[PDB]
Amino acid sequence: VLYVGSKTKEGVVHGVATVAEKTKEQVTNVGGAVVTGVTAVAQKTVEGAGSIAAATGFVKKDQ
Amino acid sequence: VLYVGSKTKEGVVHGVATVAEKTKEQVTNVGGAVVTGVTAVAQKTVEGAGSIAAATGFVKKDQ
Amino acid sequence: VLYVGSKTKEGVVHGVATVAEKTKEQVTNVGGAVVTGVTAVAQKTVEGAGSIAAATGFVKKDQ
Amino acid sequence: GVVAAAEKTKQGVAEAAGKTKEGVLYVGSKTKEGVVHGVATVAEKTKEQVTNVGGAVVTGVTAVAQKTVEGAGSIAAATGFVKKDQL
Amino acid sequence: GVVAAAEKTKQGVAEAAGKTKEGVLYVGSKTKEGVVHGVATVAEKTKEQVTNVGGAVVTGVTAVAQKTVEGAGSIAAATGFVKKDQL
Amino acid sequence: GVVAAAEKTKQGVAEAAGKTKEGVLYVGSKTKEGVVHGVATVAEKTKEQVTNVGGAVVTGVTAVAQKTVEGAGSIAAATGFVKKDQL
Repeated sequence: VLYVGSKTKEGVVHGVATVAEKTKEQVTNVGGAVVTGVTAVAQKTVEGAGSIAAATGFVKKDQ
Repeated sequence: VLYVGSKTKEGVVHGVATVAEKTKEQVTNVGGAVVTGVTAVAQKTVEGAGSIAAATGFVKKDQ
Repeated sequence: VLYVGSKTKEGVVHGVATVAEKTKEQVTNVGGAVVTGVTAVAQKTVEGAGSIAAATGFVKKDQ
Repeated sequence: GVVAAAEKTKQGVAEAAGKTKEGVLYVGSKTKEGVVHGVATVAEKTKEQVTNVGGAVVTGVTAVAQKTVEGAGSIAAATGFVKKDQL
Repeated sequence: GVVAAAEKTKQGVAEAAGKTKEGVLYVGSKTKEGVVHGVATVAEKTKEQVTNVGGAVVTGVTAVAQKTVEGAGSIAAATGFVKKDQL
Repeated sequence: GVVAAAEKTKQGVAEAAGKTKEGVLYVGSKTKEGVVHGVATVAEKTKEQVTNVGGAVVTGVTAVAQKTVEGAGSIAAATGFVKKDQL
């Protein structure tokens, strides 16, 4: 009834670093899903029935 | 009735780092899902019946 | 009725680091699911009947 | 000088005035490499007397900071030095 | 100075300037390399009396911080040095 | 000077200026490599007298920080040195 929010976080992704000092990487993906980078994904819903926040690097072949 | 939310976190991801000095990596993915990068995902779902949050590096082949 | 929350945490992931000096790695995934990196997934759900938070590096082949 | 309050209120919230650091802060190298800190003399009711008839007198607040000197026989910090070589 | 109160109210909650570090802080090298630190002087009722007929007198607070010197027979810190070699 | 309270309330909450560190703090090398710390001096009611003829008198508080010297027969710290070699 008397709501006082102050710096309240709801669905927050923060401070997501990566450091790659002299990193060698080779990818030869053929027909699939490959993720090697940083994915920082935050979400918030109201009346969000059946909601997903990440679908990183996946292969969907539903029949 | 008298609610004071102060600095309250609810579905929060933070401070997710990676350091990769001298790293060598090879990925030869064929038809699948490969994940190496840092994934940081938060979600605050209201009225979210049946809510996924991550789907990182998987293979869905239902029927 | 008289509720004050100060710096609370409901569904929080924080401080997740990896350090990989001199690290060599190979992944030869063929039709599967290889997760090798950081994941950090937090969730707070209200009225979320049947809520999943991680789907990391698996294979779903339901029939 | 900071101040915060909440007066004649039904449901009050004061505040910090304090630092937060919520995010990346890459530093390549946060190096001090020969520094000094803090030395500050506060003099009060002093009665110094100096009588020099051909030398050297200093009444400072000494502090030296260097990184590199070069050269044969060089001298870097010489507080109270008297160099009188016969040749 | 920091203040944060709550007065003449009906409900209250206050903060206080507390630091928070909620995130990533990479540092490559947080090095101190010859750092004299923490000294601080207060002089009161000083009664210096100096009489010099060809020397050196210092009344600081000697605090040296270096990293590198170069040269044959070099000298780095020389508080109270007399240097009178005969050739 | 930090103060943070709460008075005349139905339910009182008060923070207290406390540090938090909730996250990654990578440091590659948090090294001191020859530093000075914690030394401090305050002078009071001193009665220094000097009668110098060609010497050296320092009335500091010595504190040397240093990393590297080289050269043939070098000298690094020389508090109270009388270098008068004959040749």
